[PDB]
Amino acid sequence: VLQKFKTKKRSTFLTLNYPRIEDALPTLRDVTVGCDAIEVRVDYLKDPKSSNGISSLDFVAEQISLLRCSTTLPIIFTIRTISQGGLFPNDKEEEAKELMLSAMRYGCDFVDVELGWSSETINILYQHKGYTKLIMSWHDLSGTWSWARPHEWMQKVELASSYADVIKLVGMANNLNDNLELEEFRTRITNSMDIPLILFNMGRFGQLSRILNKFMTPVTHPLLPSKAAPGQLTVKQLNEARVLIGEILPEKFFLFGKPIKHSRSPILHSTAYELLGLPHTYEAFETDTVDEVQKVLNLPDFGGANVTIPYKLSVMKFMDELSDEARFFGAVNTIIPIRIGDKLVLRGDNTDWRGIYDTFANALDGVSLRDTNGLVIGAGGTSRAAIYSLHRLGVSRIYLLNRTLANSYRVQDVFPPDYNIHIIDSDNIPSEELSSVTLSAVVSTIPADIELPEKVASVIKALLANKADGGVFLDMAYKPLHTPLMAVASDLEWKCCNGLEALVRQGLASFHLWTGMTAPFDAVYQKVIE
Repeated sequence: VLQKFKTKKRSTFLTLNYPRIEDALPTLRDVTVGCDAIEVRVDYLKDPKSSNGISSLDFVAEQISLLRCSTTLPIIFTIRTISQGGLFPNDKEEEAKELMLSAMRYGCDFVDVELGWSSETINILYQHKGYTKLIMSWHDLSGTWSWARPHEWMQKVELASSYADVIKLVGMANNLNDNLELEEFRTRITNSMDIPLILFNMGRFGQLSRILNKFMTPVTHPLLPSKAAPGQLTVKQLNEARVLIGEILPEKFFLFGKPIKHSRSPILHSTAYELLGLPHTYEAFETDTVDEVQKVLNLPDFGGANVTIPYKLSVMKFMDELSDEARFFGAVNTIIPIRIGDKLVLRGDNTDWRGIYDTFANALDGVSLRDTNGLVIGAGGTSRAAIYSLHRLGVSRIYLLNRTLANSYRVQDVFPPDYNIHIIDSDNIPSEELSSVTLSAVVSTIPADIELPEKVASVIKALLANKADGGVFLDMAYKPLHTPLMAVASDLEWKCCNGLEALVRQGLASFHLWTGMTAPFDAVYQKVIE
């Protein structure tokens, strides 16, 4: 989790500072865009039952879990005190310690531990850390601790190094020169030590240093009630700034295939750049052979490319590496360039399955699919991704339905014997086993412009009746937009998703693999459908 962040070029995290996590939930998917983690500023939370001024353990815990049910992002648990720029009283160390211990007990990924707390308390928190990583932090609100002559900073590093998984040092900038002295300091300390370091100056004058701090920079978003500290930037602003100073360079992205004339992938990715402050372009590049794409892959400014029909298999030729999924499904839709130095390495990945997986992940709310029953309909390439996706989400019985047994068997035999696949024969229908089968997830991968034979439709109708609360139906076709089966399902009260949603989320996964950043589904979807 930290190792992920360390080998990543640039990480950021959101300073979530609502008074209640309930207030965050409606727009949470928009405000976390581009972030690798979420800091819950515990000092900003307001407990309705308090009367001593401190959030109770029960409350803070209800809040933290409420958030964990709405996002998979790692969490940073931060109690920031008054003299470090937050709201938590400095005199109340025992109450802070109690809170931080609790956070480690329910598996927060990180805890911010201020170097103003007693060494007794710091040690006790260190002794109980478990898997939680400690961020040892100090903030110089005075702006008097020089980075060029850093006696007081080095005392703090000394104290922190006994305990730290990460060290966070934040100055207050009086002028440009303070940001420059800070970079000198960054170079010197980083040579002499290998605990990872968050390092910048707050203040409007400090903004350069935030931009240059690559590892775990805090960011905010316009919908949050306030900045956590002076000079703080949004993700959009942060990228915009990094582009303007020459840190992030413009990159050309592409779509290979034929016909691609009418692909809406360029609008999808164009929109994503615009919402994240990135300077990239994305272009359809239709070719008659696959071999004509090789000169594109070698452009000095090539940032990646999607691959659609008929080149998902024939392009694999040019890859040096494959992701597990690309190898397993024997197909590439996402080409990722990696400059290890002056060597180009091309990595093929496949996000087609992510269209399925990520759609369910978002459509489910609280509902976990661990130990539930699913149904996949169809036997093409997409059905295989659907089976993998349902399995990966924890479905313990994956029902598989087709016109013929041989079709279902071909698909089944890709996976091992204990992959929870249970084939249904539409001829010899085992009605009594199926009567008691309550489904939580369904995926149709078959064509929508053809009405089915009424011996298969009959079975689909019957199974869809038996439905778990919050159960989700997904149709992978978008032609028509509202399909025959979707109607059947919707009348039976299923939460329904369409193939355009999945297509959009495939693209977004590709975008994340390229830029290191997520993009918001809603606004990107609104421009694709236009």
